[PDB]
Amino acid sequence: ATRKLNEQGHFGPYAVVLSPRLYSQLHRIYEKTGVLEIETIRQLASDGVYQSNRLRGESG
Amino acid sequence: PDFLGHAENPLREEEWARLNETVIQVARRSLVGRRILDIYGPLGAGVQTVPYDEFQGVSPGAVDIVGEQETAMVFTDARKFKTIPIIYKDFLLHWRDIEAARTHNMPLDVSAAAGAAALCAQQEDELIFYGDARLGYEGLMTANGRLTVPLGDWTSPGGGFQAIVEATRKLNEQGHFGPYAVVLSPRLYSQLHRIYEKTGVLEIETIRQLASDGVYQSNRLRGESGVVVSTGRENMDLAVSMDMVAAYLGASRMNHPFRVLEALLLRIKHPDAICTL
Amino acid sequence: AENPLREEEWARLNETVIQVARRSLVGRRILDIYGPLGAGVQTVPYDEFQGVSPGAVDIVGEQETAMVFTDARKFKTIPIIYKDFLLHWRDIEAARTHNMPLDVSAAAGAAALCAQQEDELIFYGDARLGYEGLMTANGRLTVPLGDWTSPGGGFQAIVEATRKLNEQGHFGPYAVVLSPRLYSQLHRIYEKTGVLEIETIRQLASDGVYQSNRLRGESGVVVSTGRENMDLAVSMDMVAAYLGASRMNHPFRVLEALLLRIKHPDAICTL
Repeated sequence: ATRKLNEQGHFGPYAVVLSPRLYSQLHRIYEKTGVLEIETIRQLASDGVYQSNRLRGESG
Repeated sequence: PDFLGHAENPLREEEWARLNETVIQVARRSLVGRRILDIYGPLGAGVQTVPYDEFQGVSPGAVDIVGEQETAMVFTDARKFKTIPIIYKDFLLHWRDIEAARTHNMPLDVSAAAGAAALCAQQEDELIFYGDARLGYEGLMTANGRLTVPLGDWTSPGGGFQAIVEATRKLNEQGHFGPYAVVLSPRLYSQLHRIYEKTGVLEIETIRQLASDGVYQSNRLRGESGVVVSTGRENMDLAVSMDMVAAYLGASRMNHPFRVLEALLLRIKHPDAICTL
Repeated sequence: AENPLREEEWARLNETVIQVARRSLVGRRILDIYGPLGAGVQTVPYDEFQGVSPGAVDIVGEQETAMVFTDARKFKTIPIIYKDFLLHWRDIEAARTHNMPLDVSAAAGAAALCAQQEDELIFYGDARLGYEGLMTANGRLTVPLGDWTSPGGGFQAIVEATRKLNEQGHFGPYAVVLSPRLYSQLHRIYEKTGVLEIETIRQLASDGVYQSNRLRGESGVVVSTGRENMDLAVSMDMVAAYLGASRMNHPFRVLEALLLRIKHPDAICTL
């Protein structure tokens, strides 16, 4: 998604909104070493990764 | 010209302060109900009755260019007020112990105070989580419209997540979603607290991220059950008339028995935000 | 037949005893004490337990349920624990003129022995005299601490101990005391991701996980740190006193007067 934004010449500090199912289940803590997968996504986004229960099941 | 008699309060000021501090702190330690819920502020001793609003409403808001929806949400027939009970225990303190704590060995012992207040809070949490038919009250695991969902999948390495997932799905089906909070029985909670789910870390971390208001433990619940609720107001409440406090009943044979008071009543203003086994 | 030391040396001796005490006492970091009652008292009141009275009457007005009180009133005698050492008059004179350390190694040894005896007393009552031992108490809620030396080890036992405490309606901020063998070997750093197993146990307990080399090889306990559950009646804190000169050599004795009164023996788990 970030490379598709950048290809379109539209970048910056991104933000992410995920459905609660994923935003909970995404805590697959083991990426490889010690850091939460959601934490590394947040490092990639740099303006938070929020959840909103109003979204559908598998969307973000 | 001494301790004997049926006089008023025997305890001095600082002793009263220590008694009150002990009951308050052991209450704060032992209360799990008053964390998942939220309380209508202390009304006072006098207030014996509080309103008990009717039931659910499937009426949502609406947005139009010019406000004409009329957004009705009206109670229909009555209001069926209810009354606030009381819960208490005993403080059988010896007179010789009080006498010793004046001119002699003086660590005034109030262990019975902490024990009695712990029992009182346990009974109160039993009240919230289970109504008693004698007073005709409603309990979270015995209300009407609990939106039941089977569990039938624990004792497996990872057969606990999908139960709360299904509970959340059913709770959102009624158009009632928000910050969920879960309360579980002791053995169920410990079993949930087991080793990695084979897809990350301990299951309770994922469950706590999914709930967003914590997973709590209650010994007072039955063996193999638990609930998930919507923590906001406009859905549930805990009307408090007066918080835990120790008061002097009377004079026993020669001792002094006390009693700890607190008047609480749960109000399920919206019995849609309850889910169980 | 006199009084040997002046203020400075007395203060140094007392400070050394206090330092070795506060270093070696493990019990004082898990139990809170009943205020120092003075040397006068020798007896204290005792527990209240199995007060099975729901008190959950929950009726407008009030019912007449049973009040909670001591199950059977009785008393216990506060022991005295002491260690004796010796000093030489020539040593004092030398420390007064030639050099000025005033060697107090004997005092440190005495304080260490006294503290070890005290901790053994707390973790094991004296069977001959007859007291209550944390690993020999009645109503101990034993839980099998076995099947360790495994990836998922002490966690599976601590969670079971906590659920047994909570089932008994007795919870709060727990504390854990483990034998040194385990408290070292428990550092099986890999739970799954990055956090010490002892660190996650400490997160579960929330009032420390201490070790005490006085325990046996494969034993450990978990308790509820609050008062009104466990207590430590103190009559006087560890202090050094003078036994009177004999043959010009000055003896000395370090004293402590402690007794634990387990009010609510429901906060116990063992092997």
